[PDB]
Amino acid sequence: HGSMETPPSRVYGCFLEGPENPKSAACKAAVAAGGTQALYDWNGVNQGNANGNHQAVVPDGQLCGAGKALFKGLNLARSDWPSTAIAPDASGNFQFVYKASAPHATRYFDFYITKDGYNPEKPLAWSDLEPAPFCSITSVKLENGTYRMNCPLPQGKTGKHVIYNVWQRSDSPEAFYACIDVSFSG
Ligand SMILES: [Cl-]
Repeated sequence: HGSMETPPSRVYGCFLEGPENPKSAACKAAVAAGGTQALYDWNGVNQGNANGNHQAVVPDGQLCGAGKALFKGLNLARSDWPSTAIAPDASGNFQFVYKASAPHATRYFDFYITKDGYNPEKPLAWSDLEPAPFCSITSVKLENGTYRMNCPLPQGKTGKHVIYNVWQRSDSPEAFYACIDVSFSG
């Protein structure tokens, strides 16, 4: 269990607004569509039997909710999901921070990115992501309840995008999924 905290993932950002009084238009709409229970369970956007095959278990149009009815409100095809403007530091990497509320032996954290031109009014599909991840982390250390992971960012990517993070356990077939709304500078 967990989700991305740096930058905040889509589900965790809405939880942090306060499920009883969402502020952003998108988080209000998510609560209207699927209830507060999705936000209370922000750390549980999983598929139990992924086993490294995520397209088997996460349908197109439902990536951010991982194909789960509980999380359908995360799938709204809106341009206003709150985003974080990101850039690498002077090392050339960006430091992701994952809040690991139930730490587990890890096979990988994979990071996918939306294709150039992706229109957020289109429901998010796997084919809207480049087929190969831009960053694949196979070794993580638990530090203060988190994984701090250094990734290069996708080169030449501009504007508002979705990073789709996949955490595959190595001790279980279960995986966790975090859409992360970001923007890249020119
Ligand atoms: Cl720096």
